[PDB]
Amino acid sequence: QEKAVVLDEQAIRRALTRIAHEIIERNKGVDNCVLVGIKTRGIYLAKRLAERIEQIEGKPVPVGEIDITLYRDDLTVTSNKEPLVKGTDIPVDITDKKVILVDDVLYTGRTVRAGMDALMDLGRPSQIQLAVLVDRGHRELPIRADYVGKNVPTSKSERIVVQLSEVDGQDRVSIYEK
Ligand code: NA
Repeated sequence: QEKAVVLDEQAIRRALTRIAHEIIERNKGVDNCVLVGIKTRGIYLAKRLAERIEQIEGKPVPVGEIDITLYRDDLTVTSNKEPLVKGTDIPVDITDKKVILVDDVLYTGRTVRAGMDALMDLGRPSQIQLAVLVDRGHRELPIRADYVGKNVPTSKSERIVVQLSEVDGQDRVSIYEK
């Protein structure tokens, strides 16, 4: 191989179920919670989390979306990417609510920073928490996940690839060199 599998299909499901239980334990229930996915894959994970939480607790948790594209300022291969928020769609008011941002992979933190800015443009949440499927390290901003599916040690020359059915017809997270 040129890649290694760091979360297989069963492990992604197990991670999400653990995250769902952790959100319930931390918030003592889900009363005023709202899940907001970052980018297409984060939006799909948020919907999966909302489905699990509904199975556990029998209350529906609303799910919204923040659409973001990351750009480099140059022609090089820097992880230092600058986010642009392209759109939002959250179906409920977030003021005085507990918003849980959902990110597929936490790396630099720069996408999560943009997500937080976008939320504050829309309302005044009492809290913003962060759930991530993979934390690969190498923060460039002082950002930490509240809920982590799997910690995956990485170097900056490695890339994480996330496949989910809804987007690839398969669920898998892999790591490659280069
Ligand atoms: Na993504």
